[PDB]
Amino acid sequence: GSRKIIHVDMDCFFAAVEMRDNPALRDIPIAIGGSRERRGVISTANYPARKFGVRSAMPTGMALALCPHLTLLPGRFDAYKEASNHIREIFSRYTSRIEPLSLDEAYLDVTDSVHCHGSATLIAQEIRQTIFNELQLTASAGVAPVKFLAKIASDMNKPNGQFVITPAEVPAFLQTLPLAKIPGVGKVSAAKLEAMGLRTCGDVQACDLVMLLKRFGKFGRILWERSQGIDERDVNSERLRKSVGVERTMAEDIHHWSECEAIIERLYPELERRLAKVKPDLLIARQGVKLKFDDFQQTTQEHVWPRLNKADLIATARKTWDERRGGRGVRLVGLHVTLLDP
DNA sequence: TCTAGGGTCCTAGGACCC
DNA sequence: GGGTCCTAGGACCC
Ligand SMILES: Cc1cn([C@H]2C[C@H](O)[C@@H](COP(=O)(O)NP(=O)(O)OP(=O)(O)O)O2)c(=O)[nH]c1=O
Ligand SMILES: [Mg+2]
Ligand SMILES: [Mg+2]
Repeated sequence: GSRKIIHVDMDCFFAAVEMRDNPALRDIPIAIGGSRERRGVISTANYPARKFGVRSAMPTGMALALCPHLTLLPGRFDAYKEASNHIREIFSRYTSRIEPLSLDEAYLDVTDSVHCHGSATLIAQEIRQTIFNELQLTASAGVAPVKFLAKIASDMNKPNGQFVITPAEVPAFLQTLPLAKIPGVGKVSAAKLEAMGLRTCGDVQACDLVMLLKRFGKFGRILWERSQGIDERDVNSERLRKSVGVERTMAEDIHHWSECEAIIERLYPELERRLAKVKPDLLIARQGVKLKFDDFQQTTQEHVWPRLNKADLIATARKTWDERRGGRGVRLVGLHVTLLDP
């Protein structure tokens, strides 16, 4: 009943692709992110950049203060998508039990594989190899009896390495495991738990499930379970995108409806183009808009609607602008579509 | 330094049903 | 009053 789960995760993904395609970027600090002037943030950075403290989700201003000679790149998403498609094709050779989580990551359930004598360690190392062949990119991997441990493990020995967690090692691994390493536990949750002296899975083990459930709910049950090493989430393989969105943050806050409208006129064709790729008839379940104000409060207004329609998006936007702006400047305008049910 | 843009899942009240 | 829809918002991941 104990499974064999692999998590595969490409190293410095976007940056890695950019270094392969331009070796002159190999030993200098580079990052993919928007410019400071455009209120950008770092999508990611190579190891030379990370040495300076540059991290994903860091505002570009801070990144440059930390690393003045940082070479900043706009991003080339078709290339990254090519790499992704390729590595998913590689995954398909060993199993059909594959759950992509993003361009550069995936779960594989190799519990019932005949490859590599059923050795998950060898399957994984062999998948890291041939990804380096064929693509000239490096991957890292985690091997564990369940999903979340495989995910934690893939991070343990990067870059270009893997880490294995056997059932026997699980209790010792968990006792020290800080709750923040658990996928789904972010800064807010971790801070809230750490307030009440809970730092590790060891602490949650000695904790009451009913207080945990009354306080956090479904999430609390999940925390308890993962703290016991319990994670029965199966690898899916049949997951479908549920929504499509296009938003933009402007270099300067806007204060006039005409500006918002102009933005939307530019946003719509991009949304139509991306929706058309999977939905040529543009039929949808809902559509709506998003505004984020200078106080960083964000509002969305969405409604049932049968087909992507620009005029309705503009009217909805105008109602939102007039009713919710409250004299504030607007830093972001967005359009959104909820895909049909099936 | 000054805070993206791509998304998923969960919560919560009211509508609606039964 | 529970189940499920609707809409709005937040936490989290990549
Ligand atoms: C975390 C993060 C990632 N990305 C992009 C760039 C990453 O290359 C790519 C993969 O995410 P990641 O695996 O979390 N970070 P990484 O792959 O670049 O570096 P590594 O996995 O730690 O080696 O997704 C963002 O655009 N914004 C982000 O906040
Ligand atoms: Mg990665
Ligand atoms: Mg990743």
